Amino acid sequence: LWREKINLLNARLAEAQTSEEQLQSQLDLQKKVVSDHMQRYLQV
Amino acid sequence: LWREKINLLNARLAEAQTSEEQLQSQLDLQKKVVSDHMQRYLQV
Repeated sequence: LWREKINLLNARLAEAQTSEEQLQSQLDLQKKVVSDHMQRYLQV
Repeated sequence: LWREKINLLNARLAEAQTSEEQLQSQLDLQKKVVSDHMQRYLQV
């Protein structure tokens, strides 16, 4: 029963980690967009 | 013994939060460097 629980928790953990990675990529891209708007605010 | 455990884990939890906040402060310091270079670009 502990091994089946381990497998289920592994599945949940993998889902969480994939969400983490995708959110990380999105956060970095939004930082880049922030820099672009930042230079725009500079020019205007 | 569980009360002692609770006290030690309260002590440890504060330390982890402090390390988290220190890394957050480093992130904010990087953004502050960004803001200083910003303020340079405006002048020039």
